[PDB]
Amino acid sequence: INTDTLERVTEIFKALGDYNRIRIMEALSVSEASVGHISHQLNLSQSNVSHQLKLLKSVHLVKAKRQGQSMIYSLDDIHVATMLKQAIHHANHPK
Amino acid sequence: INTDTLERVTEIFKALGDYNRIRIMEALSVSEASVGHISHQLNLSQSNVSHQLKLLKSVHLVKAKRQGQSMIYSLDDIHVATMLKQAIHHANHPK
Ligand SMILES: [Cl-]
Ligand SMILES: [Cl-]
Ligand SMILES: [Cl-]
Ligand SMILES: [Cl-]
Ligand SMILES: [Zn+2]
Ligand SMILES: [Zn+2]
Repeated sequence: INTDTLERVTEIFKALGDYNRIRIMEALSVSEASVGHISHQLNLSQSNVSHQLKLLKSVHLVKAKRQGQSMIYSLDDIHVATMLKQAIHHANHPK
Repeated sequence: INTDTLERVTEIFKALGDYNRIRIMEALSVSEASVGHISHQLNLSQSNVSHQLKLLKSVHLVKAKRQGQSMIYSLDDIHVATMLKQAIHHANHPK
């Protein structure tokens, strides 16, 4: 399949090969949330979390939507949710 | 969720952040196959393909099964298949 495609896939997985980015993604899989709420959940700086989310948004793994007086991040779409959830499933069984 | 877990997840995604490993995985998503058959499909050395498959087997993304006089590699299980297919889906639509 296409080279522009299999390159976008590698930048997606590349982006996911980082422990705190995975922690951010897995939190978002529970609930969309603001940068402040995420940094509180994970005990990371708002500066650090914001930087990571823009990296993730760069490869279309997260998106950001104004809601009221907050900027709310979410997993981009159902593909991202399913991909992450299957990965965690696989990491948690034997063989 | 657990640190042994979210570390196994990062090594999975880490392992997938490589163009030829993705090409190998995507070929296997079409059909299980021997090292020779893969290296022919992809025009890569058998030495290179074998090295990559042992890396992938290390993080339980592929498995290897004797069948007749051949050693056949496959995607480990349905979780891996779904994860890869969702990633490629996501890479191929807009927004
Ligand atoms: Cl939500
Ligand atoms: Cl922005
Ligand atoms: Cl098959
Ligand atoms: Cl072996
Ligand atoms: Zn599995
Ligand atoms: Zn998608």
